[PDB]
Amino acid sequence: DWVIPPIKVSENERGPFPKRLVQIKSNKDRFNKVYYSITGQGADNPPQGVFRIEWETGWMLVTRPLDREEYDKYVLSSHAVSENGSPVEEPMEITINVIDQNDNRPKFTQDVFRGSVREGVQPGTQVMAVSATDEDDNI
Amino acid sequence: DWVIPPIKVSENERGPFPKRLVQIKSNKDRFNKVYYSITGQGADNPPQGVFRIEWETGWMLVTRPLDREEYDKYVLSSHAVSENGSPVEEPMEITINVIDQNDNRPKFTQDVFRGSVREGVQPGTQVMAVSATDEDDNI
Amino acid sequence: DWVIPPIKVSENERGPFPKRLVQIKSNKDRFNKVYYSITGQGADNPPQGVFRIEWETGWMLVTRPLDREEYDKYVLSSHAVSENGSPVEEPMEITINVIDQNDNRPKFTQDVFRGSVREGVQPGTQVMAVSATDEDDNIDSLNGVLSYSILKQDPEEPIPNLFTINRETGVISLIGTGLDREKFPEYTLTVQATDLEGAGLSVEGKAIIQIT
Amino acid sequence: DWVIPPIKVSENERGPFPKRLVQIKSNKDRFNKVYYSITGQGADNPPQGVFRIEWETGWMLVTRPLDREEYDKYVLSSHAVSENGSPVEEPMEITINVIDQNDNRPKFTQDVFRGSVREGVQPGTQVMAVSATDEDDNI
Ligand SMILES: *[C@@H]1O[C@H](CO)[C@@H](O)[C@H](O)[C@H]1NC(C)=O
Ligand SMILES: [Ca+2]
Ligand SMILES: [Ca+2]
Ligand SMILES: [Ca+2]
Ligand SMILES: [Ca+2]
Ligand SMILES: [Ca+2]
Ligand SMILES: [Ca+2]
Ligand SMILES: [Ca+2]
Ligand SMILES: [Ca+2]
Ligand SMILES: [Ca+2]
Ligand SMILES: [Ca+2]
Ligand SMILES: [Ca+2]
Ligand SMILES: [Ca+2]
Ligand SMILES: [Ca+2]
Repeated sequence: DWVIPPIKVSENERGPFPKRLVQIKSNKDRFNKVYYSITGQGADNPPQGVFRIEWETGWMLVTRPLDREEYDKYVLSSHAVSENGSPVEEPMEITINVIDQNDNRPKFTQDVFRGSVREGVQPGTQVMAVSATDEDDNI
Repeated sequence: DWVIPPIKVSENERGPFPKRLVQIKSNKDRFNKVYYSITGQGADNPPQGVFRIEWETGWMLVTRPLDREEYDKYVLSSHAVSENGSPVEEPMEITINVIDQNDNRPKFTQDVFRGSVREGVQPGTQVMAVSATDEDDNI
Repeated sequence: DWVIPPIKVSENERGPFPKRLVQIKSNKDRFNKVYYSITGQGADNPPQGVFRIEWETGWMLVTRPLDREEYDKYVLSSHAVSENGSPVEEPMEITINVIDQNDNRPKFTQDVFRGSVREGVQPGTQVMAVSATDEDDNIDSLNGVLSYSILKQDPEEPIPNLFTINRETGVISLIGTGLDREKFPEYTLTVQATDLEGAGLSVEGKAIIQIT
Repeated sequence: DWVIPPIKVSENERGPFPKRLVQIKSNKDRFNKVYYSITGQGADNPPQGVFRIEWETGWMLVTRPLDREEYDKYVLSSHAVSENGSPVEEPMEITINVIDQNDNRPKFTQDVFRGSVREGVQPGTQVMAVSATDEDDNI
């Protein structure tokens, strides 16, 4: 098909919530009223309620800020049933990628590293070695 | 939504190629001409060109034979833009499952197994053990 | 896709302008600031400036009143570029339909129609024929369907009801009896046509009949 | 969105003019006739008329040869209005990069450089220094 592109969203977003992401329409609506719903993790599954859709318009929204560090991606399934009660369209997969933001300070491997060398050695001699890390993206 | 079912395809298929799988239509075509394309592995990504779509009709095809043993499944993304140049429908995910066929002969674990037992033992005594495998489905 | 429905708009609308029609959003805005623009006739093309969009919110507006009689429909193309300067979404077609309103009075085909019949003929005889039109819709409304009638034949003598007219077709026929070229040879009657099957607005004509 | 890539164009191009660059389509044309226009420097703004579009097809063209040395890039805005007169699509930014060509001969910093050294000095001694430049790309 003519699918539907993944939706990039920034992390630690902040403004007035809601935020419309996109709008979907079933064209099989010539006949009855269609009811838009949606399912998955972040939807009806744990984290419940991060995203929700307007059963009558077909708008999708992000309800609150996010941290990629927690969950860096979501996959969702969208639906459309008739008032009479029958589904009209084979559901539709939906994806959201959470873009990294510099929210993380680095941290040393250990709290203290130790070393030793002999007094008479020559300049240009390797002594110790030290480590540390940052959790944000690095690729 | 009203999605679109996965498409089962046999392996080591053989007849006149092409082979139409399915046809997709954007209804938002009342306004301009719509251009159908499609993306992914097996599409524009490595294996490039196993499947291709007719920008103007919306037909999807398998261009050549396949071996599930190589790749047993594909996932694709479909698109539809206007002549002016704007996308009309959120893309659409597409799936194909490759059904197994008895193309594989089995093979012994080793090329030769060895064993030993004592001459005076009684009938009903376990001696060796032998192995071998087949790569086709077995589930 | 999940497209975007045509937008019905009334004609000869009137209130405080602007008027928000709808709001659009590109979701590819996680990355930079997106600039909303829009193109077409009624947009940047002649009639320029009937509709315009708020580059930063994504609202679409009608800036002034319209007459379907002039243009009954518009088609537009919407855009969204990044501050850096690159387009983000394949443009998007947009449609607006202008719903009719009874702003038009009808009008007779000619300014005067003429006719003739012989004095000795029998009641129930077809004489003339008259035309007229309304420019408003007449395929979903009555804003353009007329109903014909008569309201004054001169020479209100011998009697004053020598004829009638078919309300739907506008054809006239002899209804009474007493025609004489020798005494009264030429009648002049006034006709009218009306909006909504005789309900709306009306106008006049003049048909003149000579008697063979 | 699904934007539209920058358009690379060679410099001191030469053949039969015009030259179609690309074609754009508004899909919101199901309803009325759409009128394609375009604006900016090189468009309606000084240099006027280097590029122009066919109001009815949506083709973009370069009308004459160019020298990156003069202007090495252009940015343009595209439009689409209805016959009735209303815009349909939020405009669209357009970019063109002008690729360098060896059209420039170098030139010495000065027209004549002077120098001096003493007669008794040893081989391997630095005397003068000379400069010059080329205006074409060098990166
Ligand atoms: C009809 O036309 C004649 C000619 O002008 C006029 O004198 C007369 O008053 C009109 N009406 C009738 C009924 O004759
Ligand atoms: Ca974070
Ligand atoms: Ca981060
Ligand atoms: Ca960091
Ligand atoms: Ca095989
Ligand atoms: Ca097999
Ligand atoms: Ca086998
Ligand atoms: Ca009017
Ligand atoms: Ca009207
Ligand atoms: Ca009328
Ligand atoms: Ca007589
Ligand atoms: Ca040059
Ligand atoms: Ca050059
Ligand atoms: Ca040079």
